[PDB]
Amino acid sequence: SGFRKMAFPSGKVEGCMVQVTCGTTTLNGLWLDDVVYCPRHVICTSEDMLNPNYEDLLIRKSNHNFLVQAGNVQLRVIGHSMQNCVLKLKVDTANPKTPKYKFVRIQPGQTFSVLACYNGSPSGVYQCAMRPNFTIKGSFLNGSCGSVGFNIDYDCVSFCYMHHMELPTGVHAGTDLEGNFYGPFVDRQTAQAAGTDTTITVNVLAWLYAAVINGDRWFLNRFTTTLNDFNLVAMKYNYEPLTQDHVDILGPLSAQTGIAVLDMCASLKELLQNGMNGRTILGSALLEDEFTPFDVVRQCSGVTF
Amino acid sequence: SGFRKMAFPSGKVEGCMVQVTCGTTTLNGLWLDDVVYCPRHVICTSEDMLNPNYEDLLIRKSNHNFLVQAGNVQLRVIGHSMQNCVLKLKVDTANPKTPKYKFVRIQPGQTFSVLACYNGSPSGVYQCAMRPNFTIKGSFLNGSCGSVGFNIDYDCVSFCYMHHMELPTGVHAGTDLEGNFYGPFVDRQTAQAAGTDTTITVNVLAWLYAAVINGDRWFLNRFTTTLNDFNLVAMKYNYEPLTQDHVDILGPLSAQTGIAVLDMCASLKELLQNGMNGRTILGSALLEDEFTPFDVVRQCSGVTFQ
Ligand SMILES: *[C@@H](CC(=O)OCC)[C@H](C[C@@H]1CCNC1=O)NC(=O)[C@H](CC(C)C)NC(=O)[C@@H](NC(=O)OCc1ccccc1)[C@@H](C)OC(C)(C)C
Ligand SMILES: *[C@@H](CC(=O)OCC)[C@H](C[C@@H]1CCNC1=O)NC(=O)[C@H](CC(C)C)NC(=O)[C@@H](NC(=O)OCc1ccccc1)[C@@H](C)OC(C)(C)C
Repeated sequence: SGFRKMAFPSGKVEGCMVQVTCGTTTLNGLWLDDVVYCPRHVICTSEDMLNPNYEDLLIRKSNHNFLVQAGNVQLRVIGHSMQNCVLKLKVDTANPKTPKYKFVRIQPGQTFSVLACYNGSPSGVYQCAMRPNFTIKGSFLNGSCGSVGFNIDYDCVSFCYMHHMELPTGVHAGTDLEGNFYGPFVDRQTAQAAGTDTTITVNVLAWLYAAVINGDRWFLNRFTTTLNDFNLVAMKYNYEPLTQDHVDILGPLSAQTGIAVLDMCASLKELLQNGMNGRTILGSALLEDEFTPFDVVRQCSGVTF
Repeated sequence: SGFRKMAFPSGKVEGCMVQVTCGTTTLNGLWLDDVVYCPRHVICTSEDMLNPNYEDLLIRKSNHNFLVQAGNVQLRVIGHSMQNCVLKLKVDTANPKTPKYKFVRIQPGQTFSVLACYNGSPSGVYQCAMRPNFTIKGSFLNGSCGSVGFNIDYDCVSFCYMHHMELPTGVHAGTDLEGNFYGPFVDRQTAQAAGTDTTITVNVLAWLYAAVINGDRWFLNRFTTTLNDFNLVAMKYNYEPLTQDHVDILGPLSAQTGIAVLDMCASLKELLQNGMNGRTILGSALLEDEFTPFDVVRQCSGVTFQ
């Protein structure tokens, strides 16, 4: 038993991180097959990050203006191009450690593991969720751009995030590995802000199922609710609306526990209206919303990779 | 900016996980050079769970009673010995993925990453503190024993924990890699309970410093405290006493923020008296105590957001 915020094992992604240098700017790159992917703002000096013209900046660059370091082995760049906000560097050597992988674009509410890297060297791993406002509450300092987020669907690494920037409230924004931003952001240093966020209701409910599975049942009640009357209370507390597809996804957890989805909704409604009353759930004083239903199942059944 | 519970990258440890089987029992083992380390209760049967005599169980085994699988390759066991609560299986092949490593015994309050493993394969990685009562708040199921805890310093892996058991409140207990349990626990299924646990005060202070580094000062106040008066109040909230050594290890964080340690102690006293009143600190509505001063320095910026 026990329930922790748990990242995927990172070994397969560790073997893909490299250091990419253009001029005085150095950040991280992802080395897969014979291409290195990194944020396109690597071709910026500090003096053109306000309104960079990326087409023009790259037009003046040649393959030899890019230094890619994998360990203490340099990888010759033999071609370069942009795809959206990602720079793609073709190198002379296919990564022998390339895992089975795909690029996926995730939706708000979905979680992923982040391998935070500096100078091409992995420094730590943690879980994030893509917020409904398309930011993530990460932990990133200068030099972390190019760090990647990922999930493992047994043996296949699904890359879903590359890190680009930090916003004033200290939350983080980036792209998929095809260079498309999550959220209404741009890769320059003009004023931008995260929108108002909401709580991921289906994840809260999955976390309550995780709570039941771990022996905490004090928040369960014998009341019932319809889907509509719960959504009426939820939005009052700034919760994402609960859909039938959300109810359906919670099916396996409802089956394992014997607590119907609407009955867990009635418990969440009471938790929202009355609070925890000095009690805690799974060590938290807040209702946690960064576990997906599959996150709960993977952890509580000991799924491996 | 930001502040997260952060594990060490698990690849160097993933390369050492193997599966150990003795009879009907399978668990995880740690393969370093030509030795595999696993919990000794792999040799127990259903009749040996309350009062096993491990010496008498182990003398009845040959090398070939132990099957060690690394991937889909069986390693041949060529020697075995018992050291406290761990078994050491000598194998005929050195692990080519062995990192630089050390075995260390950690002190209460220190943290480490756990690689949860089943059948020799990794499931996930998470961060844990050794509680003052010598338990950890992990996530472990049947089959997880032999999973190891570790810290990584400049590509040297310091192994500090091997998992052995769960207690009835849901917390976990285990040994160092020399097989000596943390705390008063034994590898028997006789009734056992963790002692009354306490909050790791120096870690809570480190975390408040993290909050200030990341730009939040709302919880500070104009007061200070003596060390003795702080310890008298904080013990009433089941907080571990703060020592001068703890005050000293907080020196770097104090100097980066301009907040004397005893002044942060005054802030903690008031937070305990008042609670949060609907606010959070670094995203949490309770006082977090599983980040060491070292963890904060590792993860936070070297420049305070003033
Ligand atoms: C990664 C780049 C890198 O690693 O290069 C190393 C040489 C960083 C990651 C940031 C730095 C601090 N924490 C992070 O996660 N990326 C950047 O610095 C971004 C470069 C741009 C060219 C994309 N810049 C920012 O993240 C910037 N945010 C920003 O400008 O957003 C717009 C804005 C909003 C309000 C006011 C002005 C601008 C950061 C650095 O600026 C702050 C003030 C928002 C933190
Ligand atoms: C690893 C080996 C394994 O799976 O073997 C299965 C037969 C597990 C890890 C546990 C399983 C559940 N979560 C974990 O972390 N270790 C064990 O199963 C232990 C084997 C013993 C030979 C050491 N047993 C326990 O962990 C046991 N705890 C226990 O007996 O504590 C003593 C006790 C205290 C009060 C009352 C009775 C016993 C667990 C499995 O038993 C429960 C009922 C306490 C959970």
